[PDB]
Amino acid sequence: LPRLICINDYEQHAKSVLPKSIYDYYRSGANDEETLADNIAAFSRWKLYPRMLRNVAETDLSTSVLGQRVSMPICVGATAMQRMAHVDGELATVRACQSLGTGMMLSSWATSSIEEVAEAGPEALRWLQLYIYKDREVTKKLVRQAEKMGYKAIFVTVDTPYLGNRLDDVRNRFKLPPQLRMKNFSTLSFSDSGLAAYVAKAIDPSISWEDIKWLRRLTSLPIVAKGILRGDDAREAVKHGLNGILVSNHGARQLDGVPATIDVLPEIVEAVEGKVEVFLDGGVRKGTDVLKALALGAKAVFVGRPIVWGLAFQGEKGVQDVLEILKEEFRLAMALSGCQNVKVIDKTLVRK
Amino acid sequence: LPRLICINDYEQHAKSVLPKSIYDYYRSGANDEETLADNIAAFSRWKLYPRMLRNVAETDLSTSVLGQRVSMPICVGATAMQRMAHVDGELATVRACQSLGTGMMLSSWATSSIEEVAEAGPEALRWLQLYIYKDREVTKKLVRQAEKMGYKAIFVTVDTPYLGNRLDDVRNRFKLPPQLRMKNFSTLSFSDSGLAAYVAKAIDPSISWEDIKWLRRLTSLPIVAKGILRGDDAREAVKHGLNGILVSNHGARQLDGVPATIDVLPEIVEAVEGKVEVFLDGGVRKGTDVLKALALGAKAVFVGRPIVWGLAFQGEKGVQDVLEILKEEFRLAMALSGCQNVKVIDKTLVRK
Amino acid sequence: LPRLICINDYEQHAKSVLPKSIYDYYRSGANDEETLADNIAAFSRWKLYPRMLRNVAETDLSTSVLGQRVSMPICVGATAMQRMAHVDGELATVRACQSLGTGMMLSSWATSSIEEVAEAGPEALRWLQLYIYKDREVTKKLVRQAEKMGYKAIFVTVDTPYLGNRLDDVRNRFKLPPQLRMKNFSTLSFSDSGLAAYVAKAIDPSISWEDIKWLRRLTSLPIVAKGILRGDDAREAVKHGLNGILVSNHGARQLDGVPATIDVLPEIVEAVEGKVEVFLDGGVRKGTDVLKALALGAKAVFVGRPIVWGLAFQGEKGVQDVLEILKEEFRLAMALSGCQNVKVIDKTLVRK
Amino acid sequence: LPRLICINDYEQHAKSVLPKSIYDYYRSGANDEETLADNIAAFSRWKLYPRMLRNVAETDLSTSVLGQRVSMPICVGATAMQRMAHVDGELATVRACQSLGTGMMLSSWATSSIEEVAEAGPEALRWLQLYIYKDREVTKKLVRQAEKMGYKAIFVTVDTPYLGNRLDDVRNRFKLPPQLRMKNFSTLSFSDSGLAAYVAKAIDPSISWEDIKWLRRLTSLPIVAKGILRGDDAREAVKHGLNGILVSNHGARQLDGVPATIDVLPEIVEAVEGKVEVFLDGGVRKGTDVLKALALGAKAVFVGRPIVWGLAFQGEKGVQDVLEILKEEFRLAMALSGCQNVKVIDKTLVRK
Ligand SMILES: Cc1cc2nc3c(=O)[nH]c(=O)nc-3n(C[C@H](O)[C@H](O)[C@H](O)COP(=O)(O)O)c2cc1C
Ligand SMILES: Cc1cc2nc3c(=O)[nH]c(=O)nc-3n(C[C@H](O)[C@H](O)[C@H](O)COP(=O)(O)O)c2cc1C
Ligand SMILES: Cc1cc2nc3c(=O)[nH]c(=O)nc-3n(C[C@H](O)[C@H](O)[C@H](O)COP(=O)(O)O)c2cc1C
Ligand SMILES: Cc1cc2nc3c(=O)[nH]c(=O)nc-3n(C[C@H](O)[C@H](O)[C@H](O)COP(=O)(O)O)c2cc1C
Ligand SMILES: CNC(=O)c1n[nH]c2ccc(Br)cc12
Ligand SMILES: CNC(=O)c1n[nH]c2ccc(Br)cc12
Ligand SMILES: CNC(=O)c1n[nH]c2ccc(Br)cc12
Ligand SMILES: CNC(=O)c1n[nH]c2ccc(Br)cc12
Repeated sequence: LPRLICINDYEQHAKSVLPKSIYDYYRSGANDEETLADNIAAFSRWKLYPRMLRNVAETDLSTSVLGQRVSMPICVGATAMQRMAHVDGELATVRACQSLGTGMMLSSWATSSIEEVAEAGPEALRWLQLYIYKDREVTKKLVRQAEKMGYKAIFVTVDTPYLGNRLDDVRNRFKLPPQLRMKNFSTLSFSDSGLAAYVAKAIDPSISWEDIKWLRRLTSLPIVAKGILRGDDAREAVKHGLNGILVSNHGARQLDGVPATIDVLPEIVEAVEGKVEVFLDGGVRKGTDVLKALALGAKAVFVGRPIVWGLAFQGEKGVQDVLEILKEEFRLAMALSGCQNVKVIDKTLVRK
Repeated sequence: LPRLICINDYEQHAKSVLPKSIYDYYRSGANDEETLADNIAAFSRWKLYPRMLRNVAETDLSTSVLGQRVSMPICVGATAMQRMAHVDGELATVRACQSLGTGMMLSSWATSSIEEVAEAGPEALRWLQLYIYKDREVTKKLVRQAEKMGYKAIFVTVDTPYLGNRLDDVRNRFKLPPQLRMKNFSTLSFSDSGLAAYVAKAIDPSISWEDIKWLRRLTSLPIVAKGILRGDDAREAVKHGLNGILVSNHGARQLDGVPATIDVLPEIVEAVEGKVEVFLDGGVRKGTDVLKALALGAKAVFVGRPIVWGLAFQGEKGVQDVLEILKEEFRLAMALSGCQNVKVIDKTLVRK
Repeated sequence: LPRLICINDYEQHAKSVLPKSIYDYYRSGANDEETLADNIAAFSRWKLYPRMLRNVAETDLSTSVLGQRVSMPICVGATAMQRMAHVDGELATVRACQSLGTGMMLSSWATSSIEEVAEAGPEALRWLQLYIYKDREVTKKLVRQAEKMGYKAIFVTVDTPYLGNRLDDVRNRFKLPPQLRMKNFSTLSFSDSGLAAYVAKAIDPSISWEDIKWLRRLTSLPIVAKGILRGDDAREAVKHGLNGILVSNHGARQLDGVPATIDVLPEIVEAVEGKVEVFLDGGVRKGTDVLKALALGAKAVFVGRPIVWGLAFQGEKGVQDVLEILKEEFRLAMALSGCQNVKVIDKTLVRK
Repeated sequence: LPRLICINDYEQHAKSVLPKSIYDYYRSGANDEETLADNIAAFSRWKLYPRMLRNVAETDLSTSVLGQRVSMPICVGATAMQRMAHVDGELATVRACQSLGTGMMLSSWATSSIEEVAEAGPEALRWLQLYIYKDREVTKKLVRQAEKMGYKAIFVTVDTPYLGNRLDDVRNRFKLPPQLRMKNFSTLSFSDSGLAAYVAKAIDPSISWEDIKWLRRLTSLPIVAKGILRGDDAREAVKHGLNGILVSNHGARQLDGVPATIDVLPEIVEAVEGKVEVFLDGGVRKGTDVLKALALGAKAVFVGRPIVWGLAFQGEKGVQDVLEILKEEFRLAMALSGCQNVKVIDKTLVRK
């Protein structure tokens, strides 16, 4: 009988139940997976310096993301094609987010439509993750749908001019199961790695800061740059009028040998000088990871793979369980470190 | 036939004879057990710079803890529920301490009573480890019993507003064997982890420095703060009139990802400026560990798990054997490093 | 059915098909193979700081080596006796280089003649790797043949006064398969390790900077010093009128315990002050390795073992496949790091 | 058929042929064997920066130890009870040393007599390793015998007031095979670890610098302090008129957790300011180890365990083979690093 009490248990259970090609697609990093290992190892190098005797009977995990209240600084990151993991895919995910009172970043290519997800999760805090397609009419349609269907921000992914080289996907000749489809667009629906070639056909490798200007003019919605790893690029994003930075290495699935996100976070927080919120994804598996990211000045963190593992175990209930595990680990890490609320999580809590 | 000649052998023997759930309870750290590994690895990073030709024919291991003479700077730390390991539990432990001429820190929740332990070990140096219960009358009763029964200090544990998340205990659904009871208090006797929920019900998560003031007013007994890991908290403990700091991460069982105790010891010794004795626990398994802790300015060290392993092997005789092993390793480490007595163990003996 | 999608797969396939003594000869480093491991591990320590939104739709990999255009900054290094790996040996290699539009460094002892290789690869960019033989007439003949047959530079190997001690070759009592011969010279044709004793008989251990002066006077061809690991030696090579430095530890096959080539590259680039091109070999297995070497100021890199593994798999087609794998990994690493061409690969892309 | 081409092969062969208790006695370090691992690992951290084109056709390995010429800076260290490894024990060893033209340090407790060893090796360079026995008449007799029988120095061991705690020896209840005896003295002949208790009975733990003064007055022979790990002690040895320092941690068999000898060597070389020769033992297994020790300012190195492994394989011939392996590795390391002789091995050859 499954007894899954931490994120790692969910991954182990997912490996046991998913087809190998699908588990490999979800698990993989790029090339030799150096950054994949480092996203996790880096968190272990940051040590915690807990304060005692601070009164933690009433721990308040609540915060805000881009002015929208959330129950905890732990939000769902964009993961493509969620119906591969569970028949309810993105609808299971958004229902879990609504229950938890946190936000869902929806992949511009999901196996579910912008409208279907807003319908399933009307009261959920919802954001759209955008790629800049070679087809700018496709791209504008996605932004307009997001605006009309009550999405609260655009996360524009800037680290994927081309897909990374995930060796298992190349070996398995990965493609979507037959009955599934990217449901916001034939060849654009994703009817070697089939995904790499799909991207080579649909995603624009020419995107530049000029296209960020276009997007900033297209929508008044808050825009976050997702995939920044350098302070100079972070400063450029602020200069282009963007409203946030998601420090991300794409789950270590793009360029291998980039630093862990927790290691580059302080340089990015320093570079933006408090002008915009900074977020982190990559390697978040435990409450202490959330605490270290907030101590180093992230407003909130996003989780990618853990959500897929929850779906694989039991759809909406499995996503809810994963998010509740992270919530309760984060509560306990705050309490044991002497933090009553997120506003008193300070830089002195951590040292590398 | 058991031939146990070092602490690690006692652990291996304990694993072979204890029920898995009990061995797991004793062995575990919190979450991924990063700090548990580091408590041991950290000692190996501190290298010894021995002096030669100093005349070590007459090595004197004796010292004092809070003005009470002990035979060696190696004392028994508080470990709950010792009758799980051996039918004689805390009584076996205190008899061994009396034989060795060292001190026993008694867990405020032992499977034996403050009076039963003072009766078994009348000539033993004995201290009480205190939790601040939500029930302050319970808490005062424990302090008064400790005073009446000849205990020489209070170690107030400050790092446990809630219990840490020990995964094995959650998986094993840990609880005390049926015939046992915390014998100083029904639900307060400890009739997921049952221990985590017990603490959530009995231990006060609201404790603050104000409660330390209350305790300092309640008793004239020496009070040591157990669980401090930051210099600022150590300085606060001194300002509250406390008489010692036990640098402890609770055997790595509370917040995971805190530093090893041997690594934070020098910051704490520096912070208290010689106003109070500083002690260390966490990872002590060898005579050289004791030597490194004293070289970095600890007065004495406490051992937790090694004592449980001694009880598991042969009750009082097994505790005595464990303490004699540590005594003789510590004698040999002093002799080979050129130290005739504890007063000449200096900071130049170690370098990280 | 072989499905070889990265350099490591080619090595694994080579181990499966080559006689053990031949695979061991190709794989080995010197002594305990510390530098062999480090040539690879060192690349992983250099982290990439990619720029986003730079427009990488049109990536241009082309560069030049000593004024000769190449398709990519990835060239074939000298590896002796290539007919052990495949019946077509050096002819397979040069044909693959001609197809790719990159250069081949031909081993002065190949199982194929300077003329045979120029005949097979007339349009290929070709250089000769030279040892200074005790027989200077032999040595001059090789240089003159290289000049007459359209070779564009001399790489003089300076780190092999004697052969390194490769333990497997000593254990296997290594020697060339019977039908093969070093085809540019009986005992000089290579008719414990037979190779070590061959070198002890043919290669001059007395070579000094005076012999570099002799070589500089012998030919007007560009000369590169191969095997430099110190800045002072690099500065000496420039003072002797040489035209390049190949930072090399001989694939970790000579002196064990020297640093990784990627770690010494920056000291050498600094020492030559832009007077000559600096190249690197040792441990190049991935596109990101090429990118890190160019970010640290190498003009191009050479690959040794990967080429042998390509030959072992399928001769010319296997060499072509290996070079195309490296080309495409390097294209993707440039694109994901925001580099449109090799001239914009800058030092800020990397940090150790 | 044994094919032993490096020191490690000799150890592997010794494990295969010796009784477990004897192999364990020879192999062991103290306690958890942290320093034992580090004596070897430390050498790997020191990297070599070889010079090229220096003319190494004529490599001269010769040097001098305390004014006596040797063939190579590689000498035999004192290892007790050599007849356990081979019936010819110390006589096999001294004959091998005479053949090689290097020196033998004879253990004051050997299974062979000071006279027997001088008889077997009349032309060998021979030194006596001395313990200060509680019996000073025993101690004086050994020194006088050494003087009369043509020994050229006294190595006084200063790191063994008591024997280290070698766990395997305690578990195996180690003692000499029955027919053997320490042949320079009943209980003094060595008729838990029997060795630890023997030392507790024969070796004086009270030895101080005052006893060094006594020894300096007893003999005009050169005296080297063996077991120094601190610069202050090295400076004290010079002030007492001693003529050398052997940087040694006793093969990591005494105090565990001391640094590797190669790591403390530079501090000791700096402390003695060129007043006396500094030597190293501990972890020497390869020619590159010898080169790194001389680059950091040791005059010569001693080998302990490798000599025992040679005896175990084939007595005198096995010792000769081990010493010839080290000689030839050291020749090759000098040649590949550009060193014609030991006088040009400089500090720029190494960097940690
Ligand atoms: C299966 C999978 C699919 C992903 N799909 C997308 C995507 O559609 N859009 C996107 O911007 N990022 C995508 N990412 C990256 C994630 O948004 C996120 O940056 C990453 O998963 C965070 O690291 P973690 O998995 O360690 O939590 C995907 C990641 C995974 C593992
Ligand atoms: C089984 C077990 C029970 C413990 N019970 C208590 C307790 O009742 N009170 C307390 O303050 N600390 C308790 N601790 C923590 C110990 O006092 C001590 O800080 C820790 O064991 C020291 O580390 P060591 O086990 O590595 O020697 C316990 C530790 C263990 C392993
Ligand atoms: C099998 C083999 C043969 C080699 N033969 C030569 C040679 O003839 N001349 C030479 O200068 N270097 C020779 N080398 C060294 C290579 O030119 C080159 O420096 C090294 O292979 C680069 O490292 P890599 O194998 O990690 O790519 C050889 C290396 C190998 C593995
Ligand atoms: C089996 C054995 C016996 C030893 N006996 C002695 C001894 O009699 N006197 C002494 O001063 N050192 C003794 N030593 C220490 C050695 O002289 C030397 O310091 C050590 O072996 C050097 O390290 P290595 O074994 O790594 O080469 C002994 C070491 C070993 C391994
Ligand atoms: C890591 N990323 C993916 O696997 C991914 N990222 N963006 C995508 C768009 C479509 C598809 Br299908 C997959 C992805
Ligand atoms: C690590 N700690 C424990 O396991 C512990 N610490 N304090 C306690 C009080 C009661 C019980 Br039961 C167990 C404990
Ligand atoms: C690593 N190097 C070799 O294995 C090598 N290097 N130069 C050579 C010349 C002839 C032969 Br055969 C082999 C080699
Ligand atoms: C490591 N050392 C030994 O094992 C050793 N060192 N000194 C000795 C004297 C007698 C005997 Br037996 C053994 C030893």
